[PDB]
Amino acid sequence: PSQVRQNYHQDAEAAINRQINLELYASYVYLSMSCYFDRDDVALKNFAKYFLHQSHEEREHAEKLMKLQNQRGGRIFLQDIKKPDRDDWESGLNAMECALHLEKSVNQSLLELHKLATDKNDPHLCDFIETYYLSEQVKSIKELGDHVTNLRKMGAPEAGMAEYLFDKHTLG
Amino acid sequence: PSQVRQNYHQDAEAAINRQINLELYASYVYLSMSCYFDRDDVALKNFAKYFLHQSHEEREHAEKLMKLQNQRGGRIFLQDIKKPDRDDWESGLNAMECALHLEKSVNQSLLELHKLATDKNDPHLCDFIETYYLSEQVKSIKELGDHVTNLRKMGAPEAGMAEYLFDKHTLG
Amino acid sequence: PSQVRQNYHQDAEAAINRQINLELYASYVYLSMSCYFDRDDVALKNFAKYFLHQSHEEREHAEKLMKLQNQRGGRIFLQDIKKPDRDDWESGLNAMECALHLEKSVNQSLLELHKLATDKNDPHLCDFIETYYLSEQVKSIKELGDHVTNLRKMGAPEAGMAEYLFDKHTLG
Amino acid sequence: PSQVRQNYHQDAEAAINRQINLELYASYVYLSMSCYFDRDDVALKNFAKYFLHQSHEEREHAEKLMKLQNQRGGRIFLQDIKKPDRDDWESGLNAMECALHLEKSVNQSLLELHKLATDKNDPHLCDFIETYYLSEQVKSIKELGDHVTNLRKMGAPEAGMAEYLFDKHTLG
Amino acid sequence: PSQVRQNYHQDAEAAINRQINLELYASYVYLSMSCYFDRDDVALKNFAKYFLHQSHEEREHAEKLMKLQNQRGGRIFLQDIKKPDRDDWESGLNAMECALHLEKSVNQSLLELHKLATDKNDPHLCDFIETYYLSEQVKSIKELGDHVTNLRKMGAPEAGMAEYLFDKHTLG
Amino acid sequence: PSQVRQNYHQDAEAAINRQINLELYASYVYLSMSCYFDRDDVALKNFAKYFLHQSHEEREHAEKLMKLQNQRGGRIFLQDIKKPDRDDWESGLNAMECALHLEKSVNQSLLELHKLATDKNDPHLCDFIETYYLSEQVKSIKELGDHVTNLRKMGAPEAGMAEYLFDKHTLG
Ligand code: NA
Ligand code: NA
Ligand code: NA
Ligand code: NA
Ligand code: NA
Ligand code: NA
Repeated sequence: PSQVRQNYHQDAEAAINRQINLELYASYVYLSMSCYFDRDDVALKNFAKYFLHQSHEEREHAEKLMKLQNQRGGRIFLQDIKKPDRDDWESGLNAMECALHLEKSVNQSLLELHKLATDKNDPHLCDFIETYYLSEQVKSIKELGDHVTNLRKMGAPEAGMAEYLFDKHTLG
Repeated sequence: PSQVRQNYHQDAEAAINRQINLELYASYVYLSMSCYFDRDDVALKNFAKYFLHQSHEEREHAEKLMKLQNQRGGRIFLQDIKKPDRDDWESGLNAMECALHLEKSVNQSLLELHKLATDKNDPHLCDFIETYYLSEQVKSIKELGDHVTNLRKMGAPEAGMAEYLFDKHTLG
Repeated sequence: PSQVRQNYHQDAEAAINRQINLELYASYVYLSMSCYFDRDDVALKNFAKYFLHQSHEEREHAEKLMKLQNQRGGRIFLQDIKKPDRDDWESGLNAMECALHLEKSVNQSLLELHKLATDKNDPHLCDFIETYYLSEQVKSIKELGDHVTNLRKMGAPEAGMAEYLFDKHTLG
Repeated sequence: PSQVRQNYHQDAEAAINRQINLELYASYVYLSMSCYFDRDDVALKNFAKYFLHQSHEEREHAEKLMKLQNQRGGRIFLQDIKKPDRDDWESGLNAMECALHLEKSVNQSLLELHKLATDKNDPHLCDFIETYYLSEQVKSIKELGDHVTNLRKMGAPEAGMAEYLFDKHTLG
Repeated sequence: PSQVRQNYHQDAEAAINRQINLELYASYVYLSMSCYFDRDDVALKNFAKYFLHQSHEEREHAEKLMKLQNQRGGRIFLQDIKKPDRDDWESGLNAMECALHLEKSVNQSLLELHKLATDKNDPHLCDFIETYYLSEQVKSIKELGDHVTNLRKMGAPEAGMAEYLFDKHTLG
Repeated sequence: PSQVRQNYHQDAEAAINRQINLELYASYVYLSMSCYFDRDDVALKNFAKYFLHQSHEEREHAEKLMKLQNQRGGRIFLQDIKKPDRDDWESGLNAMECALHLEKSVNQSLLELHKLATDKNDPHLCDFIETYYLSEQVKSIKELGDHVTNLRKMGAPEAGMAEYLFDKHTLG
């Protein structure tokens, strides 16, 4: 084992590698969404900026897990980053709804990771997940839920001004 | 076609999508290298920082191509980002040599993209590639070649102090 | 020939003179649009400001071509600047759509100029066009396409608040 | 009629449209002169700058008339901007003499516009012309007359140093 | 081949070496001219300063080509820098005329280099030449043409005050 | 003779012209060395910078002699600047050793020039040489000797880290 490794179960190391991939995947999904909103036929710059920021955030999340993996003496094993499920994200509302789904999926994975950490009596990993991931996820989910709610209430996407004005006032 | 599209051949659009993937792939390779140097049994923080910066740069390169694709009215089609060929990059020198190979490969792809742009009489794309990609690549290749040279001359990796001191003095 | 003239084909000189006229024409079209939005019965001040700025930009484009013509030892031959096709531009959306058409037309002329420059092996002129004109055009076309998209989505011009709010939020 | 229109005779509206065209024409003439002085075989940069500034000033004059037309509820009708009478302006002195002629012509048109405004009992228009146009014209005419005088006295254009030194000392 | 070399034809490498020599030669010619104007029997300090600056600029041009050669993995091969054709440059006008000839000659060489780069499908080199050399040359040629024009118009060199005053007002 | 010439022997004027050429030659040699260290397979940036600075210094030395020649009413006669003896300078140590040889050669020439000045009872020239050249040379020779010593002691060039570390610590 790594000279630093202590109380770091192989199952945790594997789960962290999986989580890294998921974070990178989420980054890629958000990048896809950002690019969609930059299309000339979509042209919602603040949706684009929002999702680009999310993409960058997810990359940071992945990098922080990579740092954790090395800190604990695990070994990072990267996997392909799968392309997002869609190229065309349909609408600001649909993208926000998909983002919410993605964030909940990531959260579910983090909760499973936390359960694993607890099961393996790895409090450092538990704490790491709780501290840096779970609160962030809850905040993200709430924010996306709020965005979805607002867009839906505003009549998006059928109401043409809804996404535009949400783009300006909420995302701008 | 997109309302903005003008003089943008489908072959160029496809080539740009391929280049986006290659840039994202290069980003991922450099991320892999960065993580390797952050291993406790490698522990070259400035190599890690160097490659992380390269990873971020490659992502920026990809994002700029995505912006180009949308600016020209092409449509971004993302593909899986393949995992890097290696998890273990062996040494600072070997990583720099692999980086040089990667950069030359990316450069070759950009040169092919430029040839395509010239062939399709797409001077905007030609100019974009020349302006933002080809000079950057040449600079990157030269810098990596310089690093490789220096590491080799210093006796890396067999000479234990070579990578350490290169990490401090060239990359620090 | 002019003492400075070198590698500057008469066909290029002529094409540049034509481009100057086209830029001045575009300036005039945008001035027409600006004035339209300043009508009391239209009263979209930020559309007016947008198009006035475009008018000024096009004049700058023309002046830069005039500077090029003299720099290369060609001789500027001015022609009448034709009045714009319309006095009444109908709506913010219609003006933006017409602007997009105009910009694409100007771009097409620049692409033809670039082809001529390449054909005459005039790399200075090629570079000048690429550097100062083609990227600007692509950006302009994309921006107008984005504006058109947004106005259309917002329901312009039938939806009374669309142009108003676009005027405030996008153009203000 | 326009909801704002009050005491604005159709003849005034027409005269203003004519004046707009004349100002734009004057702008174009001065642009032509500026370009001439930027020729490598003329190369009087401060003459070029002087006339370019005049061109910009005339454009501003036209824009201010357009603003007036809209303020009064008239409708701007643009016409072709005729090319200047000359491509080659011969000399700094000849250009200044032609500028003086042009300015006097513009002044004459403004005086006719003022007479029309007085005839139609349009004191706002009278005041506008007096305030923003007639004093400017007199100043411009005097300045050009002064320049012509000085250039003539200096021996322009036959005395080779005259235009050069006038360019440096009066226009620089 | 050099580890960095990619898409860099030997003919380009040779042409770059030739261009380096030509730039160094031009530097030397301008140094010769500068020294001439510093003679007590010529004593035009701003002509001297002008040409000295040009000499330094040409050296920078040569150094930038040397940097390019190394960046692309070519090898610099220096040749003798031939002495200038003249020790005595006769007059400010004659020097400016000779400078114009030299600049056009350098430009012609750069155009040939660009043609070679295009022929060898070396867009990096093409871009480098266009970006850093061809626009600079056109500007230089125009500036020298302007100087020649002005000196000729002022009556140089027979008119004793022409060079003196040009030295003060244009070059000072 | 020149109106300023006083106590300036033709032999001194000739010797100064020879010295100018030698300084320009030394400049060129150092430029050659600088370029060598910028090769990707050498890649010692601070050696490159060191020699480039020396090249610039030698050019300044030449220019100062040119100024002297004109100040004394001699006439500068330039000669070809011969290419350096080598394209490949082998190593940092070998370049420093060659630089030392070159500097000693230049010093020897300056000493001969001083002897000539003393022989011709030209104290201004003697003083000029002593003041601006001889102390500089001694300093340069000592500095290069120190560099050679250090590189030799460090085990250059066989000891791979020697040039690297000297580049960083002494030249950086
Ligand atoms: Na995340
Ligand atoms: Na890249
Ligand atoms: Na334009
Ligand atoms: Na006017
Ligand atoms: Na040059
Ligand atoms: Na020296």
